[PDB]
Amino acid sequence: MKTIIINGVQFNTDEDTTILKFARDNNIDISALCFLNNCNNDINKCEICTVEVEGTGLVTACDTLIEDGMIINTNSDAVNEKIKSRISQLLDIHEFKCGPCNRRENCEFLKLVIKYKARASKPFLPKDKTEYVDERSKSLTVDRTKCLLCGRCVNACGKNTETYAMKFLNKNGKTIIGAEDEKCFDDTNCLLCGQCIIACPVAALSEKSHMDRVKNALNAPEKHVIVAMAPSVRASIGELFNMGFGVDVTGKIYTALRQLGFDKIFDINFGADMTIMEEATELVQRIENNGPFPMFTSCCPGWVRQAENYYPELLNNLSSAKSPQQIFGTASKTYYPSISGLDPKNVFTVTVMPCTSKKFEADRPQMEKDGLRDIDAVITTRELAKMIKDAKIPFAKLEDSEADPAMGEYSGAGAIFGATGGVMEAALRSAKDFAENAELEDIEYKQVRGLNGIKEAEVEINNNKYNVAVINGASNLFKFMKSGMINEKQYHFIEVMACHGGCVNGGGQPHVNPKDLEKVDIKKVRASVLYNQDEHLSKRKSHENTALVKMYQNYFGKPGEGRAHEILHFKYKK
Ligand code: SF4
Ligand code: SF4
Ligand code: SF4
Ligand code: SF4
Ligand code: FES
Repeated sequence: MKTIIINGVQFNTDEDTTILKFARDNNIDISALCFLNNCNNDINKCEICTVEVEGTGLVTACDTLIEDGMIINTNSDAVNEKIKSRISQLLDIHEFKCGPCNRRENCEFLKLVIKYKARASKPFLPKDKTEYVDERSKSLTVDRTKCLLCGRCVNACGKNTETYAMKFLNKNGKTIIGAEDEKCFDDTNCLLCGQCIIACPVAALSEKSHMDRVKNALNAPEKHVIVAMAPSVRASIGELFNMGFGVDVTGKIYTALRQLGFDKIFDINFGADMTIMEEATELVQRIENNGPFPMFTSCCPGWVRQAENYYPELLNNLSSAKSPQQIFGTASKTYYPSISGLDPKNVFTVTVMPCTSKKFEADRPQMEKDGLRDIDAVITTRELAKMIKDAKIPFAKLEDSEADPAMGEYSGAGAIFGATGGVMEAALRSAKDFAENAELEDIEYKQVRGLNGIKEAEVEINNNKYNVAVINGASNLFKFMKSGMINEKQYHFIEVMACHGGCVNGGGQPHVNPKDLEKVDIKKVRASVLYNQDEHLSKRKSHENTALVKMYQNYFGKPGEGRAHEILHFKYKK
């Protein structure tokens, strides 16, 4: 075995990890900053993980591997001053205004300021922040007075998407981060997925706020404000109210939304059953006569932008059904005004999403019908948590309430949408029933579920064999295509999500912090809430939702045709 004494404490091990990863497992904490996603900043490291090992001296723990004769120093003095110096040097390029900062109660730099008791030199107060700020994007915002240049957003974008859309740039003499040619992210190959925000330790990267759109709508006398939350929100916002991980808070969120002043409390899972209603019918129509194959999902805006910027020839193969957000939005300006006494231009639709790319989607020019936007505002999970906290709603102690039924009811098929393989499984439950005109008992497609990057399965429909694939994350779509895996058989239906794990690990989700992220498999525990909802729901197929059936029979007619085909669809030409 190898045998090391870190700070005079005895440890023998048959593990060949780094000093930082051995220490993380063994309670002895070493501080770190640029290390994340099994990588550090290769080009000018932050050196917060400095330790000293006798004989050699000061090394960076996040990438120095343990040796059998080591004696390592953490608390030390020469180590401790090398690190505190580094933090103070970052405060020289940091605007230290915690509160009103959106990262105040979970920062991880404020935490390294009070632990090492570091102070700037000259505190950094730019009189004009314009040059540092970029807010041209519909999904992402940058404030470089908070940027530590730790390279975490660049490495996270490369691992998670492989687009390398978040780059290190040379502006004048300085190094900044941003998009291709310091352009607005929307005008580049960027997917607006937000994984760079999730990797950022500070408030340098944030979602484009839609807080004032919601605010103004709630104070506006004539506006009827509709709110509907995504599948993933109920499996994750309780993390921000110190309730833990994998806690189902569906009922608390409906109550909280009533206390914020919303007029109707609906849900995007109703919209998810609507999308399956259209898309599963479209899949049956593509199986009747030979395609076009493959039909791809078109509900993830990060993926839609990936197939626009990188695979434009696939745009025709995408499902014409609108994403749950946008299909719900079209119906909230048409169906809901006809069952309530309202004029559609006084309805304002707000969604709560685990995603920043949803903001871009809602704001797309043609995502409207004669002046009325499908969706008027999209706030992330972190933004809903902010506005609950501002109102002082005692979230953890709220009584559970139910959604308003007409557009808030949902089946278990819609419920699993927030996990990778969720849309695939939900579409197959309805597509197999529609094509064979039966009510099938077996509905679990466990083989398309889970955290494997590329999952496939063979499905039998009408005693014929069909192949389906599930692409977990945008880096895996590039691997699927470039590998020629797409060509090893004829695929009939392919689900694609841009974020790894699915929407439960989207770019608008609660931050976690690495010394917690080490302990919890966050993609699995957030997803388990949703799968448990499906398993305990009596309706587990989209077409069985009672409020959905009332809407289609009384207002849209049959799926995939006539009126349903008119307004609940969107095709991308460009
Ligand atoms: S990013 Fe962190 S350290 Fe910087 S002002 Fe905000 S809360 Fe404070
Ligand atoms: S939003 Fe996604 S594709 Fe764009 S820079 Fe961030 S991680 Fe990269
Ligand atoms: S934007 Fe955030 S993650 Fe990216 S280099 Fe700056 S501080 Fe690091
Ligand atoms: S996987 Fe979900 S959270 Fe991620 S970009 Fe797509 S729609 Fe957004
Ligand atoms: S955490 Fe090790 S050099 Fe940055």
